[PDB]
Amino acid sequence: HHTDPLPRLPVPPLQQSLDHYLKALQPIVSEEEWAHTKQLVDEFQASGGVGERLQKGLERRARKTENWLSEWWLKTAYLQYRQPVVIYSSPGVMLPKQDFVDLQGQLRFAAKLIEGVLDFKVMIDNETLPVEYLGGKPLCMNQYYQILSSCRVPGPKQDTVSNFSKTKKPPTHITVVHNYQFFELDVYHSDGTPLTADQIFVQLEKIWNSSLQTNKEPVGILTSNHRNSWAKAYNTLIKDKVNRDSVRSIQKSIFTVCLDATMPRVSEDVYRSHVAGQMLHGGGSRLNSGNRWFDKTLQFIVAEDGSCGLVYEHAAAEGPPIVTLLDYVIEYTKKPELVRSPMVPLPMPKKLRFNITPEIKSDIEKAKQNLSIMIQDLDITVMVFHHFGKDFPKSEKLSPDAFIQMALQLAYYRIYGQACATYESASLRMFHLGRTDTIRSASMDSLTFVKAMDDSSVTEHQKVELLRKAVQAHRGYTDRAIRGEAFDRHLLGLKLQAIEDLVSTPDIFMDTSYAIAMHFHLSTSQVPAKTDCVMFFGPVVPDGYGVCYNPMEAHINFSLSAYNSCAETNAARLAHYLEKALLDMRALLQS
Repeated sequence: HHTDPLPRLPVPPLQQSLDHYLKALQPIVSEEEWAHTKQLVDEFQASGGVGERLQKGLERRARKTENWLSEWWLKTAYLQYRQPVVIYSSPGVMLPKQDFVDLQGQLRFAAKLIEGVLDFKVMIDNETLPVEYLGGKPLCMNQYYQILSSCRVPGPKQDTVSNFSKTKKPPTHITVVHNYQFFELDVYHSDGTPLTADQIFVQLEKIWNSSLQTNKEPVGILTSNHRNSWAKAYNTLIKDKVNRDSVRSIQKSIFTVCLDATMPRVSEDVYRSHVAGQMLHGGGSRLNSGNRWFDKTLQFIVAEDGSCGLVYEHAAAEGPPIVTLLDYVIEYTKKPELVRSPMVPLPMPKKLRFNITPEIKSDIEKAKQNLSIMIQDLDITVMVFHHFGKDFPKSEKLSPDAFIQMALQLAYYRIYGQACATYESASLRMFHLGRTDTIRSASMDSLTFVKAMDDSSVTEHQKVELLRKAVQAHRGYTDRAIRGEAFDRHLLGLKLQAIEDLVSTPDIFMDTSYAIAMHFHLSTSQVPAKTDCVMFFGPVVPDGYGVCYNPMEAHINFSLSAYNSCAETNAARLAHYLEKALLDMRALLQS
């Protein structure tokens, strides 16, 4: 017995997407660039033209696949993306600081966290995970079944992803890494029952004491390099039988727990921002960066000082499902243990050794150098907006997410003096195997709003009208995007369909306007969670920002990133303007 299958991802009508595209370009391209683009768009959609041919191609594809976009998206967005996954692909999450003060407290928490994941896994293994709903409609739960017991695998041309959860005899162990040393930890007894918290704690003590050495080679840091470099080093690494066995154990593990060293001197108010760095990239070659396996889909991180969080491989899922799993786990850690497994002898967790040769050492050194450059160029800040959360916008009958997005547009305009291509993730989970699509936060309504907000010749009454119009318009774009009515994925599809049809790239995609539209100076995402956490990721362009937030009832946790190589961007500065924009908007509405 089961409810009806989810609707299939739709292909939107050609003219609808093209009209929306032209409207989204208006505030971020010049008048002449727009005029030229309109010409190209009309050429593209002319009767009997290229556009209609590609459109029929996608409609055909939708009739022959479970989701016309799923395979293409996984391939183009992740598997064929060759930049390192660290910072540029794998999002990190920071949890509230834990109160443990000694090793006992640290390991008790790590054990509870582990037990929590195994509890969640009961639903994955039995396919009994409850279906989530949005606006009365069921959502696809496929992403949740890709998180555990999975791992990305480097390839010379493109990467692949392995999921061992439904094999003949699925893995029964996690992997724990401490001071760069990996250990295979069975978390189920011979009869298939769990280890309980007490038993896991006992095993973690053994692992801890078996890895006190701090001068081992950080083999794991190899996973942080450019995908072509890692594919090369990976092939070399697994030539040795022992190395291959160790790599296989790591790849097959349910998940990985990283027992981190405490970061450098605090340096005061920059504590939260530095911990975010620890969760996203590890902090450095001499830190915590080698205490990982970035190909692993799920890595939980627990440091000695109480700083905790996770970093996940992006090919498997989106932010919302990841933090939902996190919420479940954290909630579990707060409940009292009800049943302790019978006391029985426990084996010694197996240390996964690596035989290092000069070649491998050389690859390790190159990986350390590459990552150092990456980390030094990352500018990340975390800001807790304590003034209000979802409560205020709701009291004004405005969508909190749309309110926040318009505040960001205002902050950006106040710094730059112009609007910019902006991306906000939309979840397509109402559809079978749906992932994401784009919400275009920069619009003519948002532009009109930001231009009038600080104009002393405009009445307070008109500023309020323009503000509400921009917020409501954004919410409109949001709701349509979630219903599969946006246009960005559709345009990508038409582009990929042309490749499959052996036709040259249509002019609309080689147009200056499209380049501008796809160059997101602001790439954003709302990732709500019950736990007071925050997610973060690096910008998608050298001169852009990455902005992520978790709106709570009375406050909002924000994450903002930028690259130091671009002198025009600064995360802390944008954060400051964002804080004032939010406050100014509340002040205007409340008057």
